[PDB]
Amino acid sequence: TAHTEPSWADLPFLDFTDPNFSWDSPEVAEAREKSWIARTPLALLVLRYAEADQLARDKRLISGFRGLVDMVGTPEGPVRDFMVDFLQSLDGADHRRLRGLATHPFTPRRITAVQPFVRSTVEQLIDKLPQGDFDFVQHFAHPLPALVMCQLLGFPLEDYDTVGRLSIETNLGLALSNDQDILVKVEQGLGRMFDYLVAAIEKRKVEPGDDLTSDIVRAFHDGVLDDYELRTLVATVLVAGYETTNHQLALAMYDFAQHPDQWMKIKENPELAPQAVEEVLRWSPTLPVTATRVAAEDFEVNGVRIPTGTPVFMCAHVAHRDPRVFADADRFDITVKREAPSIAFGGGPHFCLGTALARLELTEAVAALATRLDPPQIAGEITWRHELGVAGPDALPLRFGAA
Ligand code: HEM
Repeated sequence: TAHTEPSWADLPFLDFTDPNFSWDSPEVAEAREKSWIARTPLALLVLRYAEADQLARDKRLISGFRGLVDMVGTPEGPVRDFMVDFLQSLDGADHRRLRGLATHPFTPRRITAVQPFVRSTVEQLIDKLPQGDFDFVQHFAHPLPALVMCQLLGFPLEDYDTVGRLSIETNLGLALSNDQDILVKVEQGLGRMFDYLVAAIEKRKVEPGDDLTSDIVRAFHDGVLDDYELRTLVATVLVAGYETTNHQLALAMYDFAQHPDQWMKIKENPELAPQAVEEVLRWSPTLPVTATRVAAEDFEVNGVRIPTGTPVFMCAHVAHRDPRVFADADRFDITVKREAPSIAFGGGPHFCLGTALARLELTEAVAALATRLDPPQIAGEITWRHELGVAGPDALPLRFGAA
């Protein structure tokens, strides 16, 4: 009988954990043309838009995070605890219960309500921008999502830098490991983050506000979740809301620095902003791989059998360059009215909780920056994030206008 899965015989191979690998290489394009799904050593990789969108919702595929933790063999400890218990690792009743307590402030209706704050914050950040060369992350891409999360979670607004610094230094992008050197840094960062969070939580336990930390504390007083679930959930929302938005904002500037004519088009027509943001999400999603799933049962799709326990990764970046769906897919173009959205936010039960908030922050940022400033220009060497997950500039030296 068969030595390998018969339906896997023709699947193109890709190794995204290879120093020379690029999502935009011709070999990746060839793979997507040959097959809707590629084989990697440890996981199947979905490359075409239709299947990536559909399978992220497929109930036969649950969260693969716990599978990955066992795959990398993280030892028993605080880092493993967080990685196996946090929202993205859960499914069924536990997931819907915990996600449910964090949903309210992120619903489209409630995002409308925070819009005035976002616009005012963007305006203020632009008012005090430096006038020569400067780090865009330091002066805009970091402050904006840090302040927004502080506002939503009930943290003092002057704590925005500390909160941002705390999120970065958890090094959660490096947590999928069994190396002790890395795991020391991750644990130390998580501990310091929990120090701030527990202090905020204990304060809301006695004097609650209308913020999300206060909301979750009330659920804790109603016995819906325990103390550990409480702090883990707050930590989850904070980290997931900060780094992604930060890097995506920095990628937006990078995209327009490479294509400044399109910046002038938004200045000419501010109405282009939402479409422009969606193009940034299509062209350069901060999470090239969005949904990390695992087969919960044996099933078949397009004649390819996916047995129980198969890790399945949704490759948003490659799916965004699918010419079956997007016209002139490998060209950055904000002017094209597109039928299909980006799938930068994944899908299914785990679909990004702050999707509407993310689009708001990006749209408000882009619209105001383009209306008030000249096109961005790269002003020095960029420091890129070299990790699995969040991608984009950690530091972006630039100037708005040649003079
Ligand atoms: C401040 C705004 C944001 C907030 C509050 C937020 C929050 C969250 C949370 C709590 C989760 C876990 C959901 C779950 O497991 O049930 C999540 C997942 C996710 N987020 Fe975000 N996020 C934000 C911005 C972004 C941005 C800018 C991107 C990239 C474009 C992004 C991409 C994703 C993806 C791809 C997932 C996984 C979805 C899946 O597995 O199907 N998020 N987010």
